[PDB]
Amino acid sequence: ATAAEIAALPRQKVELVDPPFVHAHSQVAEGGPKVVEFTMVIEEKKIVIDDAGTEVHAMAFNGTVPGPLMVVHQDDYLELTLINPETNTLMHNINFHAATGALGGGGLTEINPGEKTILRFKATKPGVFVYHCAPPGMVPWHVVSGMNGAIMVLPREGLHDGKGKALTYDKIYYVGEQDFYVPRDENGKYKKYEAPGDAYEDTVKVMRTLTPTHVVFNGAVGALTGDKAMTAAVGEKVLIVHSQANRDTRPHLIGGHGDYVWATGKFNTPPDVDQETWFIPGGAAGAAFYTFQQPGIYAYVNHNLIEAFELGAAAHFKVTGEWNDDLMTSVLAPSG
Amino acid sequence: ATAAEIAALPRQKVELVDPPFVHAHSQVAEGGPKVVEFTMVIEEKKIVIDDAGTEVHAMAFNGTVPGPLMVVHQDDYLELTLINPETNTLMHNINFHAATGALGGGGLTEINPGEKTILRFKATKPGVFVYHCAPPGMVPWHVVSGMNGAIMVLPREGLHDGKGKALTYDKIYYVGEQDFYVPRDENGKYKKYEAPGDAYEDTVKVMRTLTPTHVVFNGAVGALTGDKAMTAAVGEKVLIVHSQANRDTRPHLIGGHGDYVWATGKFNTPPDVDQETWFIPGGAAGAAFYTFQQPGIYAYVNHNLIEAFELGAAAHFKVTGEWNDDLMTSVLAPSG
Amino acid sequence: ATAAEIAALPRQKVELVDPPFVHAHSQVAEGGPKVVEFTMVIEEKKIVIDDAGTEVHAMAFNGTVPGPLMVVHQDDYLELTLINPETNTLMHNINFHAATGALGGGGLTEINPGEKTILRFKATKPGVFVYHCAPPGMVPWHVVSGMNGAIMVLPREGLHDGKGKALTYDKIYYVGEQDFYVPRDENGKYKKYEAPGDAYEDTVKVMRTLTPTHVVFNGAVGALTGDKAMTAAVGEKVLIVHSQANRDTRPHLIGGHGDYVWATGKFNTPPDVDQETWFIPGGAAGAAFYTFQQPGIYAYVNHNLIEAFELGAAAHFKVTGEWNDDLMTSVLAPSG
Ligand SMILES: O=N[O-]
Ligand SMILES: O=N[O-]
Ligand SMILES: O=N[O-]
Ligand SMILES: [Cu+2]
Ligand SMILES: [Cu+2]
Ligand SMILES: [Cu+2]
Ligand SMILES: [Cu+2]
Ligand SMILES: [Cu+2]
Ligand SMILES: [Cu+2]
Repeated sequence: ATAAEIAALPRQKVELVDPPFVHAHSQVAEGGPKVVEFTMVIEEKKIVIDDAGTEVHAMAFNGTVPGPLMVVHQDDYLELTLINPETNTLMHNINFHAATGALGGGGLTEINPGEKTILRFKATKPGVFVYHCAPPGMVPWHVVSGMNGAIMVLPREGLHDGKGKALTYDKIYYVGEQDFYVPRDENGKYKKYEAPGDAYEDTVKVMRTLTPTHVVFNGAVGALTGDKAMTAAVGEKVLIVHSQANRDTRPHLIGGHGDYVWATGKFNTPPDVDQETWFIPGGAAGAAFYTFQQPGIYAYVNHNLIEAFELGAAAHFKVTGEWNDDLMTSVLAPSG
Repeated sequence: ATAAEIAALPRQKVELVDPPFVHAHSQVAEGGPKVVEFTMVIEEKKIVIDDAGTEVHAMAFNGTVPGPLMVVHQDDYLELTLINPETNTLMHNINFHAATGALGGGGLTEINPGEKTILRFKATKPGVFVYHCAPPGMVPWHVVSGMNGAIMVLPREGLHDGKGKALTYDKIYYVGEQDFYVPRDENGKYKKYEAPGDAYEDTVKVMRTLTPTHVVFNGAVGALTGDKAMTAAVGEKVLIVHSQANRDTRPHLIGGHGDYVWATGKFNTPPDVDQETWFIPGGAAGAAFYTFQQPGIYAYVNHNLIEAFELGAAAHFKVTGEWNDDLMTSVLAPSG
Repeated sequence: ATAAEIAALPRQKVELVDPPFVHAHSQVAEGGPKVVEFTMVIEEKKIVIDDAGTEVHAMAFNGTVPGPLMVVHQDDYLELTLINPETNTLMHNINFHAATGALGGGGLTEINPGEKTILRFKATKPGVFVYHCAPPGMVPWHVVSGMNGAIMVLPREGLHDGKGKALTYDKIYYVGEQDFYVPRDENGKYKKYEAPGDAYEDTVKVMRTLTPTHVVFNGAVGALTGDKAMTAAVGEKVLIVHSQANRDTRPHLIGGHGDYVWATGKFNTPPDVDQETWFIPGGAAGAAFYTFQQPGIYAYVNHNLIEAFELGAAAHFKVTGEWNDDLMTSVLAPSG
C-alpha cells in the first residue's frame, strides 16, 4: 500500500486494560484494514514479587508486568505512541516480534527519559507474538526486569481449527510469565536497592547462572489466585494466551487440557490437539483453547513442578457448574 | 450415555507388569467400551540409584519408579483402586493428566497411610499421558521422589500415520525418565536419611537449583543397559513410550530414528516423521514408532549428552538379525 | 541396491567450505543417486572463544567448530574419509544422526591418532541432521569440545512447503551453536591448559552443573559479526540451518521471522510457518526459510536473551536494499 492509501484508512484508538484481562475486540474483523492506535507510558517502579516482600525494580510498559496485550487483525497497522517519562533513569525502546524491520522496531524507538516516539507497522502475520524492550548492550536486563508483553494478531476471519472449522472463544486471558533473578546476601535473603542501577552488577551475576529465583505469572507469586483467580463456567470456551520473552515454559491446566494449542503461537500453523502440557520457547507466545467440562478449582502452571510450586509459576481458575460423574467420579472416597 | 448404559458396561480387571514392560493388551479395541480396573499399592522405600550406593527415599506407585503403564482405549473408563499401606508415613494421591476434573483426580484421592480409594474416569482423549502424585503443598517433592508414571489411551481403531495408514507395533516399551535431587554434604558425598521427611529441607534446596544430581531411566543409572537392555530384531516394529513428569527431555535412539513420533503424545495430533531427536516437555509423555533395520547394540538416550553419559539417562537395545551393507558399510576399517 | 548396483553409481568428490558457508550443490538433484565423497581431517587445536582470551581445547572436524555442512540428496550415499593425524592425542570417530546402524557410524569409525577410515551410508531420510564424535566413555566431552556439525539431505525434488509448492533459496548459511564449559580458578578467572587431557577432570565438573560458561555460534563470541556477518538483500530467500548437538536452543531472527521452519529439521514433517522463535532440542538440527523484506542489520540469536547477550549466542545479518515504509515506519522519531 502507498502512503496515500494508508493515510486514508480509518483509525481507531484503543484503551488498554491490565493483564490478565484483554481490551475489548472483535474476533472476526469489523470492516477493512485499520490503523489501530495504542499509547503506553513506561514506568520504572519498585514492585513486590512475593509474600516475603521481595522487591524488584521493574521496567514496566503501561505500569504492569507483563505489559498489556494489544489486539489487532492481520493486515491492520499497529501504531504505538511510546512515552519514556523524565522521571525514569534509563533509555528504553520496543521490539515487536510481530513486526518486520529495524530489529522489530527497536532501532527506531530508542527514547531517553523525557522523550516519546510513534511507531507504525503492518501486522502481516496472524498469531500471538512477544514484544519487549531491547536497548543495545542491556537487552536481557530490561527483559528480565519485566519489560515485555505480547500482542495478538487475529486472522480477519477469526480463529479456526486445523480443518477450517471456526473456533470462537467466550473469554480470553493473557498470562505473561516472568523469570526474575534477584540477588541474595550472605544470609540467603533477597537484597533491596535504592535505584535500579545499583542492582545491575549483582543481578547480572544471578542471570549468568541461568537459574531464576522466581518464575511468576502477572508479576508476582500468587498474582492470579484468590480474588484475582481467573474464572470460567462449565461449557465456557476460554483462550489462554501465554508468553515468555526470555525463557522456556511448559503450560499445563491441572484438571483440564489444551483442546487446541497453537504451541508456536502462529495461527497459520495448525494447532496441536488434546494437549496435556504444551511448550513455548523463550522469546515466544503461545495460545491454548479449552472448553471447561468440570466445575471446581484448577491450577494453571508451568509444568516443571519446582518452577510452579517452589518458584511461583502457578495460577488458579475458579469454575462454576455441575459436576460430571460420567467424566470422573469417586467410586470409594478415601477410607480405611 | 445414560446412567444405565454406564452401569451396564463390562468391568475387566487387568494385572500390571513392571516397567519397561507393558501388560497384555490389544492395539485395536476388543468389544465396546469397558471399565478397566487396576489396583496399585504405594510403597515408600529406599532405593539405590547409582554405582556409589546413593540412596533415594522413593515414593513408588506399585513399588516401581516409574509407576507402571496402564493401557486402555478411547472412551473406556479407567477405574483405579489406590492403596496407601499403614506402614507408609505420608499422605498420597494420584493425578491423571488423561482425566478431566478435580485436578486430574488428585482432589478425590488423598489417602493417608491405612487408607484406600477408588477413582473412575472416562478416557476421552487418545494418547500417552503422565500420571503422578500431587499432595497440595508438596507436589514436586513427591514427583521427584519418583511418584509418577504414564498411561496410554489407544484409539479404538489402533494407531495410524498422518495419512490414515495403520501402524501396528510388534512390541512396546515404557521408558520413564526421572530427575533426582540428592543432597550432598560439604565434602560432596551424597547424604542418607532415616526417614523420607528428614530429607525434605535439604532436598528442596537442591530442587531449587533446577539442576538434578541424577537423570535416570527406570529408577537408576544403568537400569536399562547390559543384561537389562531392551531387545528387538531387524524388521520388528517397536513403540517406545517415554515420560518425564517434571522436566524436559529429548529422546534419541543412537543408530536409529523415530520413524513416526507423537512428540506431544496425543494421537489426534499427526506424528512427526524421520526424527533424529524428539522433544517431550516436563509434565508429558511422548511415543516413537521405529522399525529396526540393523542388528547390534543401540543406545537410547536423553540427547543432552551430559545428562545421558554423566547423569545417567542412557538405555540400550540389543538387536538381532542380518547386517545391511546397503544402509551402511565400512569401506575401509580403521587403519594406519 | 546390491553391492554391484552401488558400485555402478556415479561418484562425485565434494570440496568442503568453512561454516557458515556451504559447499556448492544443487537444490534439485542432478541426475540419479550417486556416491558423494567427502574427506575431513580431525584437528585438536586451541581456539579463543571470547575477548578475554578464554581458551578451549577444540576437537575440530576439518579444523572448525562446528564441522562443515555436508549436502547430499535423499537416497544418495555419503562416503566419508575421516582422518585422525598422528599429531593428535585422542581417539575419535563420527556418528551421523542421518545414518542407520552401528550407532550412526561411530562403531565402525573409531580411529587412533595416525589412522583413517572410510564409512559409507545411504541417506534414506530427508532433512538436516547433526553429526558428532562419540568415543565410548567420553562422549559428551568430545561433543562439547566442539566435535560436531551437521549435514543436509535434500529431497531429490528440492524443498517444498506444506502444500507441495517449491521453496527455492538464493542463499544458505549453517550456524552451529556450541555450549562450552570452561573451568575457572578460585578468583573467577578461566583456566588455561597445555593439553586436552589436562582439562578433562576440571571440565567434567563444570559440565555436570548443566550450566555453560559460553554459548556461541561458530566457536566464539561475536564470531558471526563484523567481518563474518552473514549477508543478504531485500527480496532474497535465505535458508538458515542451525544445529546444537548437546543442548536446546531457540533461534530467532531479530527484525524478521522464520517464514517456513522445519523445526524438527526433517523435510517430510511439514514446516511451521510465520515463526517468531523456533525450538531445536539438543541433539538435533533445524532449518528456517525467510525472504528478507527490509534492509539493515539483523541479529540472529538463541532467544534466551541471557544466553544471547551475556553468554555469546548472537550473530548478525547485514541486508542491502530499499526500506519499505508500508511494513514499518517511524511516524514520530524519538523526541522531547
Ligand atoms: O497436574 N499438575 O501436576
Ligand atoms: O548420536 N548420539 O550421541
Ligand atoms: O527480538 N529479538 O530480541
Ligand atoms: Cu527498557
Ligand atoms: Cu525478541
Ligand atoms: Cu505421593
Ligand atoms: Cu501434572
Ligand atoms: Cu572426538
Ligand atoms: Cu547423537
